[PDB]
Amino acid sequence: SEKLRGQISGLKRASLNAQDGISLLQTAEGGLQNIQDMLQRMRELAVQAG
Amino acid sequence: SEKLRGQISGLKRASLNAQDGISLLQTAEGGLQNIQDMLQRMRELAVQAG
Repeated sequence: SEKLRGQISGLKRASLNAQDGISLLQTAEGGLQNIQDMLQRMRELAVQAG
Repeated sequence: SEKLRGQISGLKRASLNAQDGISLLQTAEGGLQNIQDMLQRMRELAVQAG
């Protein structure tokens, strides 16, 4: 019984830590998408001049 | 008759002594249960950090 109860508590904790991890990657993805947006405008502006 | 009465008195004394002994073990068991209860919250808060 004690072994099972301890395992269950650990499983809750890891389960919460999963989403705790995922949020950071989502934020980084958003920032990189903004940078990607700017780069293509700079490229088109580059090909215009010439 | 003397031997039998002496033995009967001894039997009554032992009968009381048994329960007198059992109470102490019950108390110790309760205390150990409380300690075991605390240690599991310690384990859960341990897996929290990390």
